[PDB]
Amino acid sequence: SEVQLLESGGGLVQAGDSLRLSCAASGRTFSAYAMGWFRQAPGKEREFVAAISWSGNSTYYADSVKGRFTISRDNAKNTVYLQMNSLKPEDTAIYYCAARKPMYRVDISKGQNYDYWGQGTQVTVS
Amino acid sequence: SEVQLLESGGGLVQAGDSLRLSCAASGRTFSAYAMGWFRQAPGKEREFVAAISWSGNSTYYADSVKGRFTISRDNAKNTVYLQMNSLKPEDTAIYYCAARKPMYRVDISKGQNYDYWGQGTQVTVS
Repeated sequence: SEVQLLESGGGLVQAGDSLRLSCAASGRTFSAYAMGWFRQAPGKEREFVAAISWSGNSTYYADSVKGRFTISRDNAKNTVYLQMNSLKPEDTAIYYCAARKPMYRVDISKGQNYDYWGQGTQVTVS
Repeated sequence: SEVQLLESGGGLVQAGDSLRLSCAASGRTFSAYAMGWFRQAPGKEREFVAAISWSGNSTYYADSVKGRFTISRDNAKNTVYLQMNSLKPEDTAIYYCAARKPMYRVDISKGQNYDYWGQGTQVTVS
């Protein structure tokens, strides 16, 4: 079995706006997983955005979003959130949520260390 | 002192409300330091609340407040913030912002590892 992940909240927004993305887990218990957001811009490779420990007691951000984005989770609702403030055109991307087992202390910024992925939600900043 | 800290935003709130505290700095600016928030109520030991790293790319939270509180920093405005959602009467306390010179690996949840402290702002949750 696999955790199933479904991202939501993407759409078209204007430069300077905020947008909150969310990812709902099913199939498997969400508190069993540490979570990460990644994003892929048009024509580029996927890149790390943010990560949160299984309980939500520790977060980590890429330098390109720190201070503007906040990752959080609510395990009692199987949801992890990415609050994006002060958006710019360069933040245009498909945004993915990924899950990994906390068993292994890894480079939490590398997608290869995550085991399960959502389908992506697209965000377009004009 | 190298740096003096002054917190604001406390007050009386109803359970379930939110509040954002802030801390201002004079002397050396916040950009030189890692920061944390602590709290203490009469008759109780001082408790660690949240920490933010020197560069602002990592945060760490006590289990008592994870998922409800967010620590952030705005160097340009020389300010650190603690956003508190879903407040409970157990949250009532004087909240203190502390600074640490970011030179060594230490336990960021221990007040003894901090170097500079504000005067505190009182939060009361009915």
